Amino acid sequence: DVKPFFDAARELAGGRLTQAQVDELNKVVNRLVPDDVDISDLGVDLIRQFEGLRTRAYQDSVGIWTIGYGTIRYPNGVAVKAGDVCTEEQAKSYMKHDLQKFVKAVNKLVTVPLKQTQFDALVSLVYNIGEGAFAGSTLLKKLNSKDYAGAAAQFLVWNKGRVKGKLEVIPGLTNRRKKEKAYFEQH
Amino acid sequence: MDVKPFFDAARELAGGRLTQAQVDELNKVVNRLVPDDVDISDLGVDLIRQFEGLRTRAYQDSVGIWTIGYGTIRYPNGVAVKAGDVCTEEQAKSYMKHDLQKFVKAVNKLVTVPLKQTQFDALVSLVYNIGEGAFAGSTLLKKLNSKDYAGAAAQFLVWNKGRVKGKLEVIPGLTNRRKKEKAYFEQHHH
Amino acid sequence: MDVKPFFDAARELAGGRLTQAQVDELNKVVNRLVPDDVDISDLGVDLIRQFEGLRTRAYQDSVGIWTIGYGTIRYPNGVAVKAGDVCTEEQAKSYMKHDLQKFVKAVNKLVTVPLKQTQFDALVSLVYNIGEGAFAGSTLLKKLNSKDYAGAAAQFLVWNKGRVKGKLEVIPGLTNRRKKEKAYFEQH
Amino acid sequence: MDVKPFFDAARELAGGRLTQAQVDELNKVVNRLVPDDVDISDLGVDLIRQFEGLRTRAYQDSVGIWTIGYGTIRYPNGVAVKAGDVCTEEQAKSYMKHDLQKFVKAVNKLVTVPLKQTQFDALVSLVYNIGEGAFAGSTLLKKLNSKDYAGAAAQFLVWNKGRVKGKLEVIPGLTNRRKKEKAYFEQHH
Repeated sequence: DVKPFFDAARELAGGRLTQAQVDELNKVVNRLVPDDVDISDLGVDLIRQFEGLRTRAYQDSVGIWTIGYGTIRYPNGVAVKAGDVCTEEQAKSYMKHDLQKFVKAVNKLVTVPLKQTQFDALVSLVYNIGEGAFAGSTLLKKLNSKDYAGAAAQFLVWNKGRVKGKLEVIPGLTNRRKKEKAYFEQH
Repeated sequence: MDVKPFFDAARELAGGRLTQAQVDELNKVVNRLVPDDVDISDLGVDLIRQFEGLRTRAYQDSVGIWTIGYGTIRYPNGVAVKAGDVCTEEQAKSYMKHDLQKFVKAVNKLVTVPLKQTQFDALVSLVYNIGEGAFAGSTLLKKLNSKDYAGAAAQFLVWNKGRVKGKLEVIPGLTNRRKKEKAYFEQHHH
Repeated sequence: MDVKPFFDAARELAGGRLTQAQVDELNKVVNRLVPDDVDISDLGVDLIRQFEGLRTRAYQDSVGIWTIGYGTIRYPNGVAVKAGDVCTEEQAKSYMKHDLQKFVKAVNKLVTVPLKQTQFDALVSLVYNIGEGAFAGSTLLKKLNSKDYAGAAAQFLVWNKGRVKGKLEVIPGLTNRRKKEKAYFEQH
Repeated sequence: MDVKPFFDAARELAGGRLTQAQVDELNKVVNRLVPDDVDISDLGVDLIRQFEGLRTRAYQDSVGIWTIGYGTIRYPNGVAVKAGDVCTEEQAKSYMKHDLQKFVKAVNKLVTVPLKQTQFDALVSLVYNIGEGAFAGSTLLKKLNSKDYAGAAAQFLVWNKGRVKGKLEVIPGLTNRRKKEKAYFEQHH
């Protein structure tokens, strides 16, 4: 029931809403679901499958204590330390919390509307390439246009990573972008 | 105004609370809902009218153009003042308010910082007296859009010259006009 | 208007996030930084004066009360009008502007939706003529406070009646007045 | 706290300046925006530590709950203490400091007058022992928020009772603890 919201908005606007203002309100109503637009548990499943589950805390390559699916700090802010243990279900919940920076980034940077499956796939990509890369990205140019084609094709462009100091195609990244692109394309 | 009912309604849609991003989104739409352009007030028309002679019968000004009221040449419906026309004071106020819309539009476009109504009215009075090009090139507008409101106020007083024969000079009464407009502009209350 | 720099600065002061109570506090203070000011316009006063006679010396109205100007029975200083009083038209207009302040307040209070200045003007005229009590209970006001501005405009014309020997009937002139007020309410 | 961007943003909204009344209402919002934020000091933790023995091996308390350190039953990461757990004195201090964070928050939220660090530390020691609810409804807090510091100090001494055979009775151990907390609260120089 958006009638109270629309009436409260009429007050702010002077009594009536223009057609453009109705369109801007309608965009806001989509963001007013409880806790805002978030990655779904299926989107978390999409992401976890590309990583290893560790039930015991361990030190990553740069020395940082890590648990679960790459978690270094628990939802309450406390750092993972030696001797920590987690279940699969805890590891999923920790990863969901670690994705919140990237959920927020997709919501902010994407100005056109999105289906939940498009959103989940975009969170997977941005988790893996970073906020800055996504923000500066030709993909975000084409997507902010309701072009769910040049954006979905731009997934496959992000299959490079560093080997011996240069970028080269990483087979695992090629597979992951194909799965993400297929997710973003679901009906 | 307080947007409380807007946020209350949004809060209930969002399950009892708003996240920081939801608050930011609501603030963007508030910006786009709240009307942003403004008109000169009747107290602003009085500020300008004060210094003008009122004519209730149409007359020819120095270049032959039929005029009525407080310098009106064309009515709101676009019809030129003609010989034999008559007006009341109330009509003359209404005609000059329409005459002023040129300068209301210019102050709205050219000023990029928020204005109180009293500030807006005093600027329209100045622009009416000096015109859009002088205003737009002014140090007044530069200091104002830089949020130096008090610096902008002081610049009212430099616009006290008018043409006499082939030159400009400080006019008897123009300093006093600018002073009154500066005082209006710097009102702290009501 | 633009509240984003205010909320950005408030968020950073609060430690990087705002609670629900803090958001509501910020909204409350913005309304004190930019408060709404609503008064009858000069044309709205004219709209009402249209219908009244100017009296430059006090007379008794139909119920015996001494009146002067455009219907003034108490001066801005609180003194009641009395026999022998005289006034200029400028004084009369000043008294009448003060007379309408009570109704500027009442329209602002009973109406909970925004109003264009022309809408506000026409409503003060109506409420001055019919009184707050009739206004409060009116179908007009319920539609208006529902943001049904078109519906409220058409309700003007039902207020063309008054009391003769103890019940309602149409008063000559009130139909024309309500028609003029409706037009006024509906300008663009 | 740097309130200048907030005032400057408020000035902008208001047409370039603030009236005296607007400054006064903006200052009230600032009070609501800035957290009281005091933390217990290391010396305050020592005050609370001293009432308990350090236990380096997990043990079951008097109601069966596995416990370690200075009365810790749940680690900072949220994991319950379990049988076989061991800790160092430094870890046990850490767990205590996390255990106190709920009560640090409560003292900050409930006290609305300025507090010396030593005053704050002693209040956290009391509230940890008596709980947030008892402190919230106390005469101590009402005298304290009235700027009656000396009266609040005296109110420490009335919190020396605990349950004995189902009713409240004075417990000398609590009397001695309240005396030390009051002495700590009244420090200066």
